[PDB]
Amino acid sequence: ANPCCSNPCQNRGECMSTGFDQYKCDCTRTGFYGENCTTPEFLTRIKLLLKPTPNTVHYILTHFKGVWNIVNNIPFLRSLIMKYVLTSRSYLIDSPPTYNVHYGYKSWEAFSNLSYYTRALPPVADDCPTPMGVKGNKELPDSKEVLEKVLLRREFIPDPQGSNMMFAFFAQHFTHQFFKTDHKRGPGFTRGLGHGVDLNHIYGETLDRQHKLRLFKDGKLKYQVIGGEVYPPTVKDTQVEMIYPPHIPENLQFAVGQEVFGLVPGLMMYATIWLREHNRVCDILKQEHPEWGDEQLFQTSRLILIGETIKIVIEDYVQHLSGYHFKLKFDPELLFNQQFQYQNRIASEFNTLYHWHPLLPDTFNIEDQEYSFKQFLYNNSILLEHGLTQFVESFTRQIAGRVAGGRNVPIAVQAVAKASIDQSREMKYQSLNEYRKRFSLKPYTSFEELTGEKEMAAELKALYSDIDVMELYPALLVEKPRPDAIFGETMVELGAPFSLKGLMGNPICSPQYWKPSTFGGEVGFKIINTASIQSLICNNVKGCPFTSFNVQDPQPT
Amino acid sequence: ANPCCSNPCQNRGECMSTGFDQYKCDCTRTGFYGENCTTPEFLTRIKLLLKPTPNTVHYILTHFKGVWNIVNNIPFLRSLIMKYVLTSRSYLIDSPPTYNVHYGYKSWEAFSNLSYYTRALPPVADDCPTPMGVKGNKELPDSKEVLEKVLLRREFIPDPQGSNMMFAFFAQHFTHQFFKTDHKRGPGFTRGLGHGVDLNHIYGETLDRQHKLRLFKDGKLKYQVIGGEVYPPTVKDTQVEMIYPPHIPENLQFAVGQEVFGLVPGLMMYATIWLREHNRVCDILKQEHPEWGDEQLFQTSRLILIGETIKIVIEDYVQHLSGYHFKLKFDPELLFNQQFQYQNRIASEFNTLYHWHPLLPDTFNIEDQEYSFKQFLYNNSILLEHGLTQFVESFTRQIAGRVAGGRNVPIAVQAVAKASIDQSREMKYQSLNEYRKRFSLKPYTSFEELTGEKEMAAELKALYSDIDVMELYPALLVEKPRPDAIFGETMVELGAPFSLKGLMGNPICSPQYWKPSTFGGEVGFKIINTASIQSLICNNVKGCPFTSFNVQDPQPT
Ligand code: HEM
Ligand code: HEM
Ligand SMILES: *[C@@H]1O[C@H](CO)[C@@H](O[C@@H]2O[C@H](CO)[C@@H](O[C@@H]3O[C@H](CO)[C@@H](O)[C@H](O)[C@H]3NC(C)=O)[C@H](O)[C@H]2NC(C)=O)[C@H](O)[C@H]1NC(C)=O
Ligand SMILES: *[C@@H]1O[C@H](CO)[C@@H](O[C@@H]2O[C@H](CO)[C@@H](O[C@@H]3O[C@H](CO)[C@@H](O)[C@H](O)[C@H]3NC(C)=O)[C@H](O)[C@H]2NC(C)=O)[C@H](O)[C@H]1NC(C)=O
Ligand SMILES: CCCCCCNC(=O)Oc1cccc(-c2ccc([C@H](C)C(=O)O)cc2F)c1
Ligand SMILES: CCCCCCNC(=O)Oc1cccc(-c2ccc([C@H](C)C(=O)O)cc2F)c1
Ligand SMILES: CCCCCCCCO[C@@H]1O[C@H](CO)[C@@H](O)[C@H](O)[C@H]1O
Ligand SMILES: CCCCCCCCO[C@@H]1O[C@H](CO)[C@@H](O)[C@H](O)[C@H]1O
Ligand SMILES: CCCCCCCCO[C@@H]1O[C@H](CO)[C@@H](O)[C@H](O)[C@H]1O
Ligand SMILES: CCCCCCCCO[C@@H]1O[C@H](CO)[C@@H](O)[C@H](O)[C@H]1O
Ligand SMILES: *[C@@H]1O[C@H](CO)[C@@H](O)[C@H](O)[C@H]1NC(C)=O
Ligand SMILES: *[C@@H]1O[C@H](CO)[C@@H](O)[C@H](O)[C@H]1NC(C)=O
Ligand SMILES: *[C@@H]1O[C@H](CO)[C@@H](O)[C@H](O)[C@H]1NC(C)=O
Ligand SMILES: *[C@@H]1O[C@H](CO)[C@@H](O)[C@H](O)[C@H]1NC(C)=O
Repeated sequence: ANPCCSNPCQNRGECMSTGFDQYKCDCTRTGFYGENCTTPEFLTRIKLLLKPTPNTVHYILTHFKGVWNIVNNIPFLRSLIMKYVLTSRSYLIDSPPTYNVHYGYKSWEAFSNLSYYTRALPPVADDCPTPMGVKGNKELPDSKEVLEKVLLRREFIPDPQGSNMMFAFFAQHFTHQFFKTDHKRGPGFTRGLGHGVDLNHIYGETLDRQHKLRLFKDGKLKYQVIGGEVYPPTVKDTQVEMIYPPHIPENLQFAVGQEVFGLVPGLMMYATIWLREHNRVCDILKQEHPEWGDEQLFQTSRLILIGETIKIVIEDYVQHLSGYHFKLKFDPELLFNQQFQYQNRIASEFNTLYHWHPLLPDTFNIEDQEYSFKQFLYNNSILLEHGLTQFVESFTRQIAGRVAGGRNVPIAVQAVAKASIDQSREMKYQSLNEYRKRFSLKPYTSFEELTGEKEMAAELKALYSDIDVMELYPALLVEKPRPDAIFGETMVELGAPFSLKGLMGNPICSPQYWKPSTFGGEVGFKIINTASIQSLICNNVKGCPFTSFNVQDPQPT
Repeated sequence: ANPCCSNPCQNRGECMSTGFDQYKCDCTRTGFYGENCTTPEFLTRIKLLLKPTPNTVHYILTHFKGVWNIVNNIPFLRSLIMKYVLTSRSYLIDSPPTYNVHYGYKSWEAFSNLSYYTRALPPVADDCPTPMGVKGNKELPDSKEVLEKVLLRREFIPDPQGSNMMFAFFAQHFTHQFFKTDHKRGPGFTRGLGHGVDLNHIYGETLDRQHKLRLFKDGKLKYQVIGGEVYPPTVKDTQVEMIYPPHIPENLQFAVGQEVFGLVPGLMMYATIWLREHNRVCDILKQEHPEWGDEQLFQTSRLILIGETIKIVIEDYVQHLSGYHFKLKFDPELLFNQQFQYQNRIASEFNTLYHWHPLLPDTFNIEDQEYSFKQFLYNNSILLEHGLTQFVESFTRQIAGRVAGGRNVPIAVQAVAKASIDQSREMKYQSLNEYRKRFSLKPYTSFEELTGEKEMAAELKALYSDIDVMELYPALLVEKPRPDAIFGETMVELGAPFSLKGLMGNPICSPQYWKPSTFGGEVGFKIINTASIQSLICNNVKGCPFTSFNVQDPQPT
């Protein structure tokens, strides 16, 4: 019924009904005009003929290694390119945020209510004739059929880029501070009201939980030492709520910032490393500032650990998954002469695309054990039996699974994958091709073009009939990968804007925060600017073991 | 003990202790270097020799009327000047925000906890030898003595600029949506978590209160009609909490967005006008959009009323109090090619400086009655007896009191003025002269320079001894006024940055919001861009009475 159901407006123009059977497009600042915003302005058709495709740019960034080696050693050149990456990627994100699961038009409720995930594309209106708007059938294909035909793992497919379990569990640990769905309200809602990198997964979402986790001596978090090594405190000693099944011994009920981190030992490994790092930084600050009290030591260490996190995420984590020869840079100063909003709201679609469960292996291999999912889940005694050193040695050399390319969701978490499809529909997501247009990509014109193969393409065509009705989440996991890559085009071109905006939109990146005194002086500032995944593991894990996000990297002798 | 107690760092450099008896200043991006950040960079001393004083600029803006008449009719010139006003005023405000009453250093707690008012200058540390830091006595002068000697009204002093009760009650109504101190927590805390112009004073701070105030037909707010005219609903009909003394008849217990608006009929007059305006806009939108439901009509009318408010505040309200011949402009488009953060956090000092109780008259005169404070307070039957038309006619011609110039706080609210001094001390405010330096003003070198007279100056010198120990709040009210003006220098030069930043920092001013479709099309957009205090009263008060913020303005025949 809604005349905007067909999504007639292009190029980020906005649709508005103007009667029961009529619409108008608002083409303001789109670069286009005309009824559906498709006639380019003169300056726009020039930029269009000059702009290279994402696959062209990706080819360039992943070849000519010798030229990038030159560029990487010319600081002004490296800065210039990183600046463009930041600004061109951030422009794709609405900031201040706009739509959410209940509001397909801008409203004060959608702007001000922080309990919602925001939305990059508005939901399909309730009174539309079909799920995607006007295209398709009265119903989308059975989600269990989609799952089983093109999503479920047969044989484990490894990641050609070499991503390991250090990478997989870093992904899970990092993202779980800002993907925290509020299930009491629904899939369109979040419990992470900080909407970004605030490290609430280490410190607690609320003040009360934080104070239970703190020692109130020297800025430190509470801890215990077992077999000479430092671990989180227990729930019995702190009274912090954690999710643990009934049979776990009290001594194994570790209490950390995020209540669900007892779920797997891989999460608890990173929780332990960052706990140790917080207390390490406290001791360094206390040496510089014998005059400081506990509160300032705590707050300043937290700011430093936020900086470390963003530094590592950009220069090690995103660096690895990008596959680029260009050396990415964490440098807030790059945006001080640019237009940029230091704020962020977590988008629902960002959460959806980050469901990388194909990363998970068939078994978790530590030392000479091959733990099944049943044995690994909620078993912190595995963590104590082997210790972190052994964990790092094993996870560094265990390959993760490929995310794009299809048929690699492990059957142990199939219910989560089915839920991803279902809840996506529940939240009235627009189609894959609408999302592609939203992020300046060419719509796919067939399923074979989407997957780059024949067999899954044929399954999908039988289930969906029209490529314009294909859904976002299953498309991301069956998409044709880039050459020898873990992801396809749609994953990179949607994820990068959310990512970079999320990272640089943090207040510590703003001019009034980004200065030595914020972090306790040059010593604290330097901890941020020299941080790396290797130095994080080196400083806080016994023996300073070698690590990396890539199984292919040789350990030196 | 804290080596930063003397506030050694100048020019917005930040002080940090580096041991028990040593400090370092961080001069990053200040324009200065050296130990206390006082050696200007080459580009800085040039700008310094060229910059005109605030009193010089104010003279220019309030003379040469004939030249401004020319400038005002050259749109590109008017735009150019208004743009500079916005950017140069906004630069004075830390955004993202920094300090608060508990944090004299940057911290994630001060950034993320929206229950605090933010702070333009950090609090004096707890372990400082004196209240102001190092200067002064062990104690500040008795606040009751300060109050009685230089603050309390003897004879009513009228405002030379002609501000009337329409102006006074607009000030109280408008500001009370973002000055809402949380007394359960303390003077450094707020209940207005929107931190700006969200119109929570009409719609309610929470979703629950909002839904009790809504009709859920046509986007409208609940209402009743008495003697042919529209008034807010009752608490009995809505169950909305309001503050009312025990004896008020249920039929006179009007329920509006802000719970304290039953306090005076002047507040309830504006609450009634804006209630009528919301429902007026609903009917206009429903005519354009017969296909829209109640929720979209409600949300869109709210966005339109936010725009109207900012438009009126800038072009009528601030225009009047400024005294400028230059015609101020509400135009978000002026900032689209500038660096600007679309966000705002309400500062404690902004709240403090806006305590304009000298505005209040000795009696409130409506028709031929002269109501005392005792008779006026909580008496909504005064509102019904006379009606809004009569209220507008009387308040338009009743002069408000002068704010600067001293001795004009009415004795009916002296306890509020004493509390302002006390709570200011409680919140460990730095001195007047520190605040002046913070906003690029020359410190006063004597009390006579501050007041521009001899008698109050001598009282203050006996109470305070040193001008460097003079406090911010009493200084604002005794300060030498500009010629024939309601305020002194410190009030304008502190208030304008908070104001303009607060107004333009609203998300409806951002590029993705500021477009016709956000407001239901060109008809809704036009309601914002042609709004004025006269058209607000004309459209919603019976007979369309003449109004203005100035008693001096002639009504046409
Ligand atoms: C270690 C094994 C893992 C298991 C058993 C697991 C299982 C689950 C389950 C059951 C959920 C849904 C829980 C709920 O109802 O809220 C979930 C959510 C999620 N998982 Fe996994 N997961 C694992 C690892 C990972 C990894 C490696 C990633 C990659 C980033 C990941 C990303 C996510 C995301 C983004 C969510 C959504 C979280 C939210 O919205 O709150 N998980 N996982
Ligand atoms: C109509 C007569 C007025 C009365 C009886 C009055 C009385 C009061 C009182 C008693 C308070 C403190 C209440 C509390 O404990 O929170 C207060 C606060 C305040 N008043 Fe007035 N006032 C009046 C008008 C005005 C006017 C014209 C202004 C000018 C803007 C104004 C500005 C303020 C401000 C800014 C506050 C602080 C509010 C807060 O922090 O929550 N008031 N007023
Ligand atoms: C952000 O948006 C959320 C979604 O609209 C709001 O959550 C809704 O709050 C309603 C009350 O404010 C809840 O309804 C109430 O439920 C209780 C118990 O179930 C009843 O006693 C109430 O009568 C009932 N009222 C109504 C009108 O339904 C909703 O259940 C709840 N919705 C969801 C999906 O959780 C948030 O409150 C809002 N947050 C903020 C900060 O405004
Ligand atoms: C923003 O900052 C506020 C000031 O720090 C926080 O308010 C404080 O919350 C404490 C609990 O989180 C309150 O203390 C508790 O009071 C109750 C009852 O009085 C006791 O049961 C608790 O044991 C006690 N705990 C402690 C550690 O004191 C403080 O009274 C309260 N302070 C003030 C001034 O109100 C806000 O919680 C915080 N808001 C957010 C969103 O984090
Ligand atoms: C709220 C903070 C969120 C930050 C999440 C960081 N991103 C992340 O962890 O995973 C993701 C998820 C999806 C895409 C990306 C990503 C891929 C490529 C690039 C290169 C540099 C490019 O721009 O071309 C940048 C990216 F960011 C990262
Ligand atoms: C959160 C939103 C707050 C907005 C409050 C609006 N300001 C207000 O109502 O009162 C105030 C309070 C104090 C000063 C001013 C003010 C004075 C002069 C000027 C001119 C234009 C100049 O720049 O030179 C601008 C101003 F803003 C307004
Ligand atoms: C080749 C020199 C480095 C260029 C870095 C570009 C990084 C990402 O640039 C991206 O390119 C895409 C396709 O052009 C666009 O769709 C995105 O808007 C743009 O951000
Ligand atoms: C002149 C600058 C170098 C251009 C490099 C060739 C353009 C990129 O070649 C790319 O190859 C990919 C292989 O999977 C294809 O998927 C893309 O469609 C294609 O654009
Ligand atoms: C005279 C032409 C119009 C100029 C408008 C200036 C409006 C306010 O400009 C103010 O001037 C003050 C003194 O120079 C400075 O201290 C403030 O930073 C600046 O914002
Ligand atoms: C050359 C441009 C015109 C300059 C106008 C004269 C400078 C402003 O003259 C001002 O007069 C005020 C009167 O109260 C004084 O308080 C100020 O100190 C003074 O600067
Ligand atoms: C706009 O889109 C509609 C279908 O949604 C189409 O019928 C019409 O031709 C388009 N208008 C123009 C000018 O292309
Ligand atoms: C947990 O791991 C230990 C070995 O560390 C093993 O003995 C035990 O059976 C495991 N528990 C479960 C429930 O798998
Ligand atoms: C810095 O200020 C201190 C007093 O706080 C003063 O003693 C010192 O001389 C100043 N330093 C310089 C270089 O002016
Ligand atoms: C309220 O006003 C009415 C006149 O409108 C008057 O009769 C009454 O006495 C007033 N009440 C108080 C408590 O002053």
